[PDB]
Amino acid sequence: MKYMITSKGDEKSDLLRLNMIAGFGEYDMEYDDVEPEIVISIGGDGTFLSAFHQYEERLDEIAFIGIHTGHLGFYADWRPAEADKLVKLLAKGEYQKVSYPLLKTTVKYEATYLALNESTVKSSGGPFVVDVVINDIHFERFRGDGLCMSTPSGTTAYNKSLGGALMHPSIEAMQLTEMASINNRVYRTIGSPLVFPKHHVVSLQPVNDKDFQISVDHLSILHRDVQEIRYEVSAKKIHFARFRSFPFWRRVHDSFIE
Amino acid sequence: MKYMITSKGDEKSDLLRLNMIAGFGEYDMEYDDVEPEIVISIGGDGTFLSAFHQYEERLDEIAFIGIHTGHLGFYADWRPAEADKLVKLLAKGEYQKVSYPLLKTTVKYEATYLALNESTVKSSGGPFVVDVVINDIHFERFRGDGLCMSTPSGTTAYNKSLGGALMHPSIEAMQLTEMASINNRVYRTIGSPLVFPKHHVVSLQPVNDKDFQISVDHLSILHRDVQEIRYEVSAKKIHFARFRSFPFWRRVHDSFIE
Amino acid sequence: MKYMITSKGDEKSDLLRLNMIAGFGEYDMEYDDVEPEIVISIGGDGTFLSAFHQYEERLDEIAFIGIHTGHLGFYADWRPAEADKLVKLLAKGEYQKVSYPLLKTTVKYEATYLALNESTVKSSGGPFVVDVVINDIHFERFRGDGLCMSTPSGTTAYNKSLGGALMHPSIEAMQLTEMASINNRVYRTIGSPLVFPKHHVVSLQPVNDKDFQISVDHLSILHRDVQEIRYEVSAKKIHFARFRSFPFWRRVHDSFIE
Amino acid sequence: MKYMITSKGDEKSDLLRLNMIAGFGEYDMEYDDVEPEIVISIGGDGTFLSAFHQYEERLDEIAFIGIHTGHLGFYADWRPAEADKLVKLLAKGEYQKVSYPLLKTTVKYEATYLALNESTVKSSGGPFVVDVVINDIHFERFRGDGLCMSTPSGTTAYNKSLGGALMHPSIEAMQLTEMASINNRVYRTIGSPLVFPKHHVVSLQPVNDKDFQISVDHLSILHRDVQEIRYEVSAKKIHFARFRSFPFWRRVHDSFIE
Ligand SMILES: Nc1ncnc2c1ncn2[C@@H]1O[C@H](COP(=O)(O)OP(=O)(O)OC[C@H]2O[C@@H](n3cnc4c(N)ncnc43)[C@H](OP(=O)(O)O)[C@@H]2O)[C@@H](O)[C@H]1O
Ligand SMILES: Nc1ncnc2c1ncn2[C@@H]1O[C@H](COP(=O)(O)OP(=O)(O)OC[C@H]2O[C@@H](n3cnc4c(N)ncnc43)[C@H](OP(=O)(O)O)[C@@H]2O)[C@@H](O)[C@H]1O
Ligand SMILES: Nc1ncnc2c1ncn2[C@@H]1O[C@H](COP(=O)(O)OP(=O)(O)OC[C@H]2O[C@@H](n3cnc4c(N)ncnc43)[C@H](OP(=O)(O)O)[C@@H]2O)[C@@H](O)[C@H]1O
Ligand SMILES: Nc1ncnc2c1ncn2[C@@H]1O[C@H](COP(=O)(O)OP(=O)(O)OC[C@H]2O[C@@H](n3cnc4c(N)ncnc43)[C@H](OP(=O)(O)O)[C@@H]2O)[C@@H](O)[C@H]1O
Repeated sequence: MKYMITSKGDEKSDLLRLNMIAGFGEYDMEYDDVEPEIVISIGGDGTFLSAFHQYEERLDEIAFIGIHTGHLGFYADWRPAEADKLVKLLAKGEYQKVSYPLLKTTVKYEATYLALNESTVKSSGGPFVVDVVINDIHFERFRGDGLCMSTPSGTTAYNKSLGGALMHPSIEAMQLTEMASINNRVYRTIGSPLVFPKHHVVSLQPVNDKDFQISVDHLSILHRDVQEIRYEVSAKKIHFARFRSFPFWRRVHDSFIE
Repeated sequence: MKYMITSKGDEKSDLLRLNMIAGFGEYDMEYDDVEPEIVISIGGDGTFLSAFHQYEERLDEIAFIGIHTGHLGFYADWRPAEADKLVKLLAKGEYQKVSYPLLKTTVKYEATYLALNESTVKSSGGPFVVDVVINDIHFERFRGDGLCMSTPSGTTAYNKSLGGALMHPSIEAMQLTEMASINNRVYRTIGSPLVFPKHHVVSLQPVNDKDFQISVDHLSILHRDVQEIRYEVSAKKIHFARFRSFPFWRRVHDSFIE
Repeated sequence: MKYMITSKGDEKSDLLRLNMIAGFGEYDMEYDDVEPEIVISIGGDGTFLSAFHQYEERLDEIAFIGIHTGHLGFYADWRPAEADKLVKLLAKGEYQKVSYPLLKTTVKYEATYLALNESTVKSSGGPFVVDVVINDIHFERFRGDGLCMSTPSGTTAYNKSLGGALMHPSIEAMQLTEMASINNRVYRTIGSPLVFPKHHVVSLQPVNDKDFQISVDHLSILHRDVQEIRYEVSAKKIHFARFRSFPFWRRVHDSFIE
Repeated sequence: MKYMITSKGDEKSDLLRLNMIAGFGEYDMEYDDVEPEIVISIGGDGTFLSAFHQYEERLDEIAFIGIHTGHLGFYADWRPAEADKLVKLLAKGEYQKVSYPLLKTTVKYEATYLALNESTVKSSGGPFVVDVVINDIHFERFRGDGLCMSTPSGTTAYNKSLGGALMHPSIEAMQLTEMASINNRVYRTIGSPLVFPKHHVVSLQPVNDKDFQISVDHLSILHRDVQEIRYEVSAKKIHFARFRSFPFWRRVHDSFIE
């Protein structure tokens, strides 16, 4: 089966990658980083996010696996000492596939992006003001530092820091949180995070300034002459290769509690 | 078609009820408060909640409708001046049905309850400490004032006041928020709200004291010698009779923004 | 010098107390629990709080010291292994005095209380609604679970759990936090915590129900037929005996960070 | 008495300024924008902030007054219809002076600034990580979007949006709030806002990147090769000219409640 391996690029990670490739050399298994079916990321969640965006045009044909060389990750959930056990189990399709929802962002002047964690919007100068339209209905005028739209698996990331809820990734949804909203007798936002199902469209529209810094996972690009930013749960999903039970809520406990 | 009407019990509401009954007297329509198919609540969301619990044994055979005699409600979403237009449209099944998820609570010493808004748990004295187990996995030890588990439509209620997200009620889920958790170098909770899908079981277990004040919507009962409190998305749903489009997010805007 | 010693009442604490008394038997030092000048508390912050209220009529004539037999305390800030070094240093007034502000609560039907941590107010049934008057000016109508008024040293306690700021205890102030306020288009509270200087009077007045559960540190009493609850920074202070530098912010770091 | 008048620069404000100057032409009163003793700002709080920074080298010799041509301000607290009554009362020192605390920021590579609202710190790229040192003691390592240090009168501004407490400006203090901190099992911040008295020094030190975007009220400057950012309550104060009672908490109510 075709496979490739990305590495964080420090010694630990590069050496681990070379050993797994040697381990794969003993099986009906070929290294192909153009059309892989398995993509292994070694490092952290940032390495994993890059792996994802490296191959976002072939999401339906790939199963992703992560190894965390440092502390435990949400995406990278094998340890390095289990690398040889992983090579073996992958050798004979010894695994089921789990799919997580993704977020589609569309920027109109159309540019389109997929996010596995989130996409955010901030001003370029400059005060940030946007009208927030849900399924064509004007919901609120937001004045503040910015807004964040998170996938379910992204809810443990930036979303969490903004006061958002943690959502189980089997729920096909997206979640909008505020960054430092101005609320006074005249200016009013909802305050609360908002959780949208598939097929709901959240559209952001400028009020005066039309330049925004827009982020999609790690990527951050200043966009000029924007007319609309549109968010929706993507039709596409990320597929993970799973060899044992490691439940989301256990992943959350391990990362945040002890 | 069989129908009944509950009233807040002030003059406005009682008089409105008598007029709708007179209006229904002109159609193939009989008043039955033992086996209604339509249940009309006149007053506020508290009146509507009572209507719901009055007939919780026949949820699958009833369509609920609410009229708000005061300010706009989340459940009661006709105005009184539209009462006559409502009587007419109800006369000939001129309507589609919308269903909202509900919350099952089980108290073991089994007593079982349905909630349309939420169920909460607090101590009776007395410091509140509980172990929180998700799908048999020990997730956290909670020390604080209490916990709240909200349905999607309940997310605009007590959940909102506790920092929770607002969830679209087409999402079959429940949401757990904290009330004043103690967090220090030794005591640790997740902090964030948590959103669970159907079939996930959140169980609360005592640590020392086993007496808790437990609430289910308006009802609040001191329970003694508790071994477990179990939360899950119910298999049962509340059905609403709908005569026009009034989207959830518009309902939220109207109630919280302007 | 006259002194007494309170104990948590477990073996560790009782034995430690007996040894310090034996150690004090070797100096110009007599045990008097009616008119002490030094009050030593052995246990936790709860033991220390009790020590304080045991002698609240002689606050101006007492220096308090705490020993924490378990984890580190905010009030109890010697370890047990340093008990003998403490007995020695106390023997010859080898110490400076530090004073912390306190909170005066007045309940009118007058009953008056001092708090070292905080005083809170909740309803007895029953929905909680109160008008909040600051220096005779009507500030807001609060609807929610309750309110908490914290001293500076109390800001690390319940205040912290409610979202309040941590205040350095050299600031003569009190801080009011909300518990789960209802905020909708009709009902409005400030949301933010509020920090008042000496001589500001915060008065809470009932709207309909006049029975409230009122707490002052550990004490919690249901009060009936209340007309007013009045908060102000007390004219009286708690005095601590200090033998070495242990800064507040270091105390906060040690307890909350690592 | 020497005086000058700044204007927002729209027609309402410019015309109001010309009329007050004409009104002042009838008294022992001369217009001097180099060495004024009275500085009148017409517009909003942004206009007032600019007035302040325009004359920050002569704070001890100036009394500031604000007129709000739009909605009510925290600094600008006369209405335009009362402009003629204001000209008259100013004519014969018919007024007492009120002083508010200010914030000193020092940036070391020394550049120094005064803030009436706040100073904030964010990264230039780029992840923001800083060590936070209080009175030479290492308190925490902050990872997140940034930090905000607010004066008492600034607590109704950006501080409020970040979850901070509102402080009465007679309290000589500063208040530090977090912007979106990362908190997981490894990374730890205090979370809570922190309120410091005069003479406490909060120092921020870089960990890796040494370029930061630093804001002081409206001014925002990218600073390069920073070694330290130091915050403390300034020795200097802003003086307001006061003609009638308009208490802070009433100002807060009027702006945030109704
Ligand atoms: N202010 C703030 N607070 C919290 N999170 C932020 C903030 N700013 C950015 N981020 C997050 O950082 C990532 C950028 O990715 P990256 O390239 O790694 O850059 P970074 O700035 O390095 O990411 C920040 C941290 O977030 C961790 N991370 C990434 N994804 C998750 C999920 N899904 N749950 C929990 N923790 C996660 C990541 O783990 P890792 O250490 O890589 O194993 C880092 O520890 C972005 O998608 C945001 O979600
Ligand atoms: N501290 C606090 N904060 C917020 N909400 C609380 C709090 N304590 C209780 N409650 C809520 O109050 C209800 C009890 O119902 P009730 O008999 O009406 O008693 P109440 O104490 O009267 O209810 C409190 C308010 O909550 C409103 N309410 C009820 N349901 C909702 C939903 N789904 N969204 C938004 N607002 C709602 C209700 O509307 P209404 O005025 O009836 O049209 C009241 O204005 C309970 O289910 C909780 O969700
Ligand atoms: N829901 C909730 N959250 C946070 N704190 C609460 C809550 N409910 C009550 N409390 C606090 O608990 C105390 C009651 O005192 P007690 O008799 O000990 O009862 P408890 O319920 O045991 O107190 C709760 C905890 O608060 C600790 N505590 C007490 N004072 C402080 C200060 N000043 N800073 C930090 N931590 C503190 C105390 O330390 P300790 O363990 O005694 O050394 C306990 O760990 C009360 O004054 C409140 O401030
Ligand atoms: N994200 C976010 N949330 C809240 N406040 C922010 C935010 N970003 C910047 N700001 C504040 O905006 C100011 C910048 O001043 P400005 O030139 O006016 O620019 P702006 O971006 O226009 O200021 C934002 C708003 O803050 C108001 N403001 C200014 N000072 C105060 C105080 N002390 N209390 C309450 N409200 C206040 C001001 O009133 P005004 O309308 O001028 O009468 C504006 O309505 C800065 O000092 C921050 O405190």
